This record gives sequence, structure tokens and C-alpha cells, in this order.
Amino acid sequence: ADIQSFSFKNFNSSSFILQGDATVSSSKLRLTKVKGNGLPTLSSLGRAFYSSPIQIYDKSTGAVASWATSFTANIFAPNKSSSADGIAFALVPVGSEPKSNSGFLGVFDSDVYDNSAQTVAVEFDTFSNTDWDPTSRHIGIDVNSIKSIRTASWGLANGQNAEILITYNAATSLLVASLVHPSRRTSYIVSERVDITNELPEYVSIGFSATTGLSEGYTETHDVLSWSFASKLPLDIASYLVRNVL
Amino acid sequence: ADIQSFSFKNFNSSSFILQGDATVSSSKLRLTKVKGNGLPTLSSLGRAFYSSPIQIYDKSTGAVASWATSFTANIFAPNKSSSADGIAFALVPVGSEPKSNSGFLGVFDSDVYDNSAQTVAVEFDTFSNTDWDPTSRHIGIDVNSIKSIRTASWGLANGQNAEILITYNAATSLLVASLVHPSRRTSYIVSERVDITNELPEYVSIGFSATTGLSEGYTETHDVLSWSFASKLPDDSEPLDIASYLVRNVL
Ligand SMILES: *[C@@H]1O[C@H](CO)[C@@H](O[C@@H]2O[C@H](CO)[C@@H](O)[C@H](O)[C@H]2NC(C)=O)[C@H](O[C@@H]2O[C@@H](C)[C@@H](O)[C@@H](O)[C@@H]2O)[C@H]1NC(C)=O
Ligand SMILES: [Ca+2]
Ligand SMILES: [Ca+2]
Ligand SMILES: [Mn+2]
Ligand SMILES: [Mn+2]
Repeated sequence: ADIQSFSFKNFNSSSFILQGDATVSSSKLRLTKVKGNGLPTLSSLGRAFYSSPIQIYDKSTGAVASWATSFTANIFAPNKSSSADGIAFALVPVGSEPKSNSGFLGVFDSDVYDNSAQTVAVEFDTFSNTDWDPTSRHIGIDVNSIKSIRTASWGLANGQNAEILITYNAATSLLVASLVHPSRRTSYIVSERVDITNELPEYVSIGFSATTGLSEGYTETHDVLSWSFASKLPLDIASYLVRNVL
Repeated sequence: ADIQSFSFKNFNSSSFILQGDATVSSSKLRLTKVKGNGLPTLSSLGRAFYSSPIQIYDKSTGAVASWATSFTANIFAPNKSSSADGIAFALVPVGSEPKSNSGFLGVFDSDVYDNSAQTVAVEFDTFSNTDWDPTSRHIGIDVNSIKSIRTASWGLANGQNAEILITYNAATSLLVASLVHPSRRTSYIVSERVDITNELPEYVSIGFSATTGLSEGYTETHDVLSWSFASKLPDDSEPLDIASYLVRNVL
């Protein structure tokens, strides 16, 4: 079993591929732009990936990796009811370039399943796009489309840290994502099956993508404060969290 | 604190950078070239590095990382008394290109301290260069020069696995390297402090470098069968739990 893991208590490391408006400052990863006064911008799109590709599975041995990632994000919308568009943790093709903005979170182009996109993402959607989204803000699992194959309601604690945990169990093909707002004591979780070897390439770049609205006040910040990741290609979370995120 | 680790029970992944004659076959890392019949070549030079850079220290916070690496190597010299030149575990500048061959193991150019080399290595020297080496085969700690700052005698169990453990304790600035030949039940060790922040860049590539002789039958194989590495970089200016490490990763 090949194992690998990284843990960043803070950023500002040559370990990231920054695209769009993504930037590092105050040792935190700011995916979308924030003006001098500290307020969010419109039409922003930023992505950040770990500089080295991760092998998700091995075509020749049929082996499929199990992995887990955790990060703390902070989303602040000056006008809560105007929050848009969200942040997503994504697994994309290695040289991948940004996709459509706003509602597509920079990782997808349509709400129609397109295997050629070779992209899977867990989204934290703050703006309800009526053509495809649920009524409220939500956590969703996106498989080669912006229309989640499964979602769960999420109560956004504006400007409050969100502690996220995403795991993939190759044995059950189950992808689980949970979000906790320690300040409001709330927690959410979503789980669905994903046939990984069929939706993604053998090697992918893991990272984040975020965007803001295009109309006057539909914007918010999208900051990541810490990030851990562990992969095992042929996972004991109990020791993972302790020796990596806690 | 930032942490990084990996463990390879066999090679195959494209998480390795190969230079010179370095190659992967039979799921093992072969640093120096071998002929169809399985015999070593002359004037061979091969290097292999983890594709991702490791941060050894943080200039702005004064923090210095503690790390450990373990790997199993197998060195086979058709003619034992003709064994040359050796294999080295090295920390080099990220885009680093191979250096001098043969006695310099592909990581150094002279036996004169040159800080600009920005390279540290732990060598497993099978051939004695009278110009700077000790009389017998040895393990040595090289700091920006091929002339080790400290060495220890090593009894080469030809063609037998060598289990190596190298650790760096930022608290004591001590670098320790040990080698064990389980089949012959022998073991060796060396230690010396190294002011890491002064000999290397903030980010380095870790890996292996090996070479063979230029003269006659002075050659041998340089194969790596497995490799683990773990690093821990604090938030401010503490050793590492080698036990937990060694269990869930090597033993
Ligand atoms: C947060 O965003 C809301 C939706 O954009 C704002 O309400 C909207 O304000 C517009 C002027 O900026 C106005 O044309 C819309 O009719 C109105 N829409 C709704 C559904 O209320 C809201 O702005 C404040 O409240 C409105 C009603 C006006 O009084 C504005 O002058 C105010 O800025 C925003 N809320 C806050 C607390 O800023
Ligand atoms: Ca949306
Ligand atoms: Ca020598
Ligand atoms: Mn959605
Ligand atoms: Mn020597």
C-alpha cells in the first residue's frame, strides 16, 4: 500500500498552483478577491491545487485508493441573504484550467452529465440557482455536472469557521462529507456512492475552487485556513484527525 | 505544524523524478544501469527524487523540521573486492542536475567545502578514494563536500539487503544514520550535528544518487526496494516519534 499525506496549519507555501484571483495573504488561502477595505468583489473566480498529482486508482492492478481531507473554511457575506456562489473541494484533470464562473463554481460548464469533464467535487453552495439547485444553501456531491446527485441542507454561520471533513471509502465506494460550525454547534452530513474509476482519470489534482455572483451585491469571501489530506492506494480516521487536524 | 509523509513498499508511481540511468523495473528502483544478463555497467550515474519538494525549515519563523527516512537497499558487486562507488541519500536544491560521477556519487564536485553546493548527503561508500576516504567501506555524512565530516566502518554484506534509517532531530541538530544487514545480523551507526538552515535551501528534493567506477570491474548494482519518509515542521522556533513512524510505515 502506497500512503501519502500532507497537513498545512497555515499557507504561503510553494506547494500550491494558484489560478484566477486565488491568493495567499495573512497566511490564509483567499480564493476570491477582497478589496482594500476587506470587502468581497463581483465576478471573482479563484482556484488552488496541491502542486503534486494524486493517484486515485491504478488501471493495471484494479486498485482504488481510499482518502480523506479536512480543511477549515470561512465564508463571509457582507449581506447574508445576498451570499453567492460558494466554494468547492475538487478532484480535476492534472493540467485543468478554470471552467465557467458564478453558479458553476469554476469547475463545471453545464448541469448536464458530461463524463468528458472528468471532475468530481463536493460543493458548499451559498446561492440557489433555480435551474438546478435545491431551495436553500446546501452541501452537495457533484459528479461531472453542477447538478448534485445528492444534497443536504446547510445552515450557513456567516463569517464563522466551518470545519469540513470529506472521506472516500474504496471498499464501499461511498463518499461522505460533513460540515461543522463549532460556534453555532451545528453539523451537517451527506453521503452517496461514486464509481470513482469511471468518473475521473488515474491521476488528479486536488484543491479548491470558488466564485462570486455577477449582480451588485451577490458576493462573499471564500477563505481556507488549514488543510490536510491523506491517501492510501493498495483509512483509520481515528488516528488521522488526531495526528493531523486536531 | 506542517507535516508530510509517504511510504512505498514498491516503486511504480509517477511520483518519482528519474535522472541519468535511474530506472524502475520489477517494481524496484535501480539507480545504476544493468546489462541484459543482469550485470552492472561502468561509468553509470543515476538519481531519483520524490516529485514533491520538502520544506526543511521556515526562514521567516525560524522553525526547523525534524524528519526521518528509511529504505531497503541491495548492493551487489560481481567482484566484491572491486565494488564501486556507492549510493547516497541526498537533500538537494529543487531543480538540481547531476554532478560529478564515480567517486563523487553524482552529488558533489570537489572534496573542498563549497556552501554554494547547498547539498547534504548520507553516503554508503563502497570504494575508497585515497584522496579523502577512510581505508574501508564506510557510512558517511557529507555536508557540501565529498569529504565526510564523520564516517563509520561498514561491513558490506554483498548482495544482501541493507535496511537503512536516517533521522534528523531539529532540537539537537543531530543527524543519525544506521544500517542493518539482517541476514548477517550486523549493524552500524554514525552521528554528527549539522546546522541544516545554513547548509541547505528552505525547500529541497530528497532522493538517491549512485554511481559505478570508471576503471576495470569497478562496478556493482544499486537497488532500492522500499522507501518511507516523514517530516514535521513546527509553527515556531521537537524530535519525532520514531516508534509510531517505524511501525505504521516500515516494520
Ligand atoms: C441585502 O440585499 C437585499 C437584496 O439585494 C437588499 O434588498 C434589496 O435592496 C435593493 C436596493 O439595494 C432594492 O432594489 C430591492 O427592492 C431590495 N429587495 C428586497 C427583496 O428587499 C437589502 O438592502 C437593503 O434593504 C432594501 C429593502 C433597501 O432599503 C436598501 O436600500 C437596503 O440597502 C440588503 N440588506 C442589507 C441589510 O443591506
Ligand atoms: Ca448554486
Ligand atoms: Ca569513495
Ligand atoms: Mn448546488
Ligand atoms: Mn567516502
